[PDB]
Amino acid sequence: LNYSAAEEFPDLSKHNNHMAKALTLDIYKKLRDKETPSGFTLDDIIQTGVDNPGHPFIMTVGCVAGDEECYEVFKDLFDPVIEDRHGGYKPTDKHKTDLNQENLKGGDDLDPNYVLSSRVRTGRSIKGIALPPHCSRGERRLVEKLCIDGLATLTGEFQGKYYPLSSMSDAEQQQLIDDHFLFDKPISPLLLASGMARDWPDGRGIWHNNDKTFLVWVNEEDHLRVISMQKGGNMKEVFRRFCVGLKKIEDIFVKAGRGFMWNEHLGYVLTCPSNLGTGLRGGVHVKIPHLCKHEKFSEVLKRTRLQKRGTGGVDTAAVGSIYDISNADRLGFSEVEQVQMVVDGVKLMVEMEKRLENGKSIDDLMPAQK
Amino acid sequence: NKWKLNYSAAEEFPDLSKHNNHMAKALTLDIYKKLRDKETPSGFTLDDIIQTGVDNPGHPFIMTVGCVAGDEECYEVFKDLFDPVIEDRHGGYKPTDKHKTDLNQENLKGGDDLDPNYVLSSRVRTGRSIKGIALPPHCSRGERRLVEKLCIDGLATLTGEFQGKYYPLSSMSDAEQQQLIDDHFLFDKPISPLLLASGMARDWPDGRGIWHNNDKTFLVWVNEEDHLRVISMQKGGNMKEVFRRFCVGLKKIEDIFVKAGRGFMWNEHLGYVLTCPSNLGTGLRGGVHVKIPHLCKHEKFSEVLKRTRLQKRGTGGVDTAAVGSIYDISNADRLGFSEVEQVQMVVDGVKLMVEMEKRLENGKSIDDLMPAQK
Ligand SMILES: Nc1ncnc2c1ncn2[C@@H]1O[C@H](COP(=O)(O)OP(=O)(O)O)[C@@H](O)[C@H]1O
Ligand SMILES: Nc1ncnc2c1ncn2[C@@H]1O[C@H](COP(=O)(O)OP(=O)(O)O)[C@@H](O)[C@H]1O
Ligand SMILES: CN(CC(=O)O)C(N)N
Ligand SMILES: [Mg+2]
Ligand SMILES: [Mg+2]
Repeated sequence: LNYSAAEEFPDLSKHNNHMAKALTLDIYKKLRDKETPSGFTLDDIIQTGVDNPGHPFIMTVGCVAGDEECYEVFKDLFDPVIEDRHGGYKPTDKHKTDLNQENLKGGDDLDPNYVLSSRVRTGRSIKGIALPPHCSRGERRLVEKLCIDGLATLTGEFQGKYYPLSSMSDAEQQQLIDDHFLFDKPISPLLLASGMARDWPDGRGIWHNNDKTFLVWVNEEDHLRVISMQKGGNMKEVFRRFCVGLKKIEDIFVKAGRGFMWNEHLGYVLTCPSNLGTGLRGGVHVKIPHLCKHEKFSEVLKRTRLQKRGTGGVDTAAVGSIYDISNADRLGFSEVEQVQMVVDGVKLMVEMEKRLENGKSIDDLMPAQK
Repeated sequence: NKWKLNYSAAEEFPDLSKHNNHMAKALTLDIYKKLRDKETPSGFTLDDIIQTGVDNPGHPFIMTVGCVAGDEECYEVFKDLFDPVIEDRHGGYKPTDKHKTDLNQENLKGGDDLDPNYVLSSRVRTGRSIKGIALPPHCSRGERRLVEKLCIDGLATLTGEFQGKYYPLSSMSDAEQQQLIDDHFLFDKPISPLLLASGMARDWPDGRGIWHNNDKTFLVWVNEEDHLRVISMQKGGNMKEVFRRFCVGLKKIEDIFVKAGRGFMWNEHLGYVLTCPSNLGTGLRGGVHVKIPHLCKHEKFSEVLKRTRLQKRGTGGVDTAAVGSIYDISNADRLGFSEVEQVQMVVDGVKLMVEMEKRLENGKSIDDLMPAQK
């Protein structure tokens, strides 16, 4: 620290990123000497943002949390970043958590002729343990054990087994990856620069019930990545299992003195500020050859508050007209609200694909902006 | 460290069961237990040191060290780990041994003859660290910028054959950068698994750059794997001319920094201190790009390499494969010999490999040419 704040201030002149848009010399001056209980610092928080400039078109977050205290100790940086990334979400705003699956209306009849799969995923962090960008091998192992012992008490349809990555051949791994069940080794320079790939494979693995309809990714982007999924369109069932399983897992952890990080302002606390509130991304793999090329496709996603992406075959990668359409919201909307927008929006897109196949217009179906 | 202290040495001890790297061969639980709570004046810890070796269990083309130093004192404070690592990687260099420099080109015998039909290029490089500034795996942006400043000012005073300009990576277009890379002058994109896992890629390209003369025969990499990497190179096999330019420019550089009150990290035992333990001592890696279609496929290629103490790398550097049968052959050990003795080894070994390729072209035996393990 024999160097001034200005001498140590990152060169962000060519950066396109939330962290870069928020950070100023004053904030750096005031916070560069602070640290969280686990020793995480502002430099640690912004490192990924300094290394990954991102692109003008897409705006990346550019910063991560190394532990729970980061969001309070470095609020001068996270607050404006969160506000900007989350659409105006203010430090005083509160986030509503709703995991009551009975509040969802319909969603069990999505067209199986267009909707090949349905999936609802979220992330969780364990109180008292540093997050992936900063967690020690010991901490990571602690989380792993907690899941192993905790999940081993799940019964019935939630009866399952844990497979540490170290127990799977590179071949078995690829198969699990190809079938959309398992996460691969991080490659994203955004991820790698945060330090979350450390000691990789150690402490990582996957737990899943026998039917592989309920899964828990262990120590990948976050402490826990809980997933519920099936082929088809009953999203209702998917969410149902999601909520029931989630609650079973929370009850066990809470009982073990290790609960999930949460607060009334950010909801569930996770590594990346973009995934705060709910750690939820509910979506379907759907075939929309006509719609994906319709001039209005971009406007419908915006109005339905949905997002698109790519994983082409429910098996195969980058083929066909099979898209991954999911909710865009994270914080400010409740789990039920997000999955409800997925159900409604996906149902409308299907209704649109069909019209487009018949060469008819879709102006008739254009939703209103949500 | 106070936070990890909440966990036992065993809970934090890395699983190196499937690892190959010098760090893994040496690191024991006892050593981890005793050093896990230490730190250097700049804040570097045992975990920081070994991180690259825990992340990188192997390497596609060579045997790696698997640890790095974040500052000068790492080698002393974490002696228990670096000492056997150093003895393993450099053959048998003992912690009680002392390093000796020789920069005097005159002591180099021959080497101005390399069969130009086989040796496409000759190069001699070394690294230097600046006293009082943390090493790349751990340096702050302010520290990195101070190194760049010292280099710009310091190197700007060279003249004539060494007159040069400094080009910061940020002043270079992506195309200019890749040209410099394709031409083997500039360090590659930050892609080396070591550079990445050790934290040496932080804030890239901020503070990085290359300085060189108009002829591009004498260059200095600024802030890459080390503060400075001083290079001398040219197409062809006149290994002696390369080394002369090497010693002369380097000696000049060292005097300029000394005069500016900036000296380089040096100790009686490890010689020149650099990031990777493999680069300590002379920090010199002298070699050539040679075309050995036959020998490289011969079942005794690896053995010839070991007996001669030479290391093979790809045509585009340690992180690449050999292309068009063109291998980067250089001295593999840097502690235990001087720059003259090491450069003499590449010279002798390469001539012998040429002679070896000639045998094989004629379908001859090379068994008689296999020298005793030096
Ligand atoms: N609706 C879905 N149905 C089946 N598999 C899916 C679905 N959505 C995502 N996946 C799979 O999950 C894996 C991770 O995809 P990715 O976009 O990173 O997802 P996430 O961020 O939600 O974890 C991939 O194998 C992907 O194909
Ligand atoms: N003998 C040589 N002649 C020309 N270029 C070389 C030679 N040896 C190595 N290089 C080049 O130097 C660059 C750095 O390669 P690397 O293995 O990382 O070396 P170093 O040990 O100097 O860091 C590469 O572009 C490589 O092709
Ligand atoms: C390839 N290296 C040696 C090693 O990894 O052992 C470098 N760059 N220090
Ligand atoms: Mg993912
Ligand atoms: Mg190199």
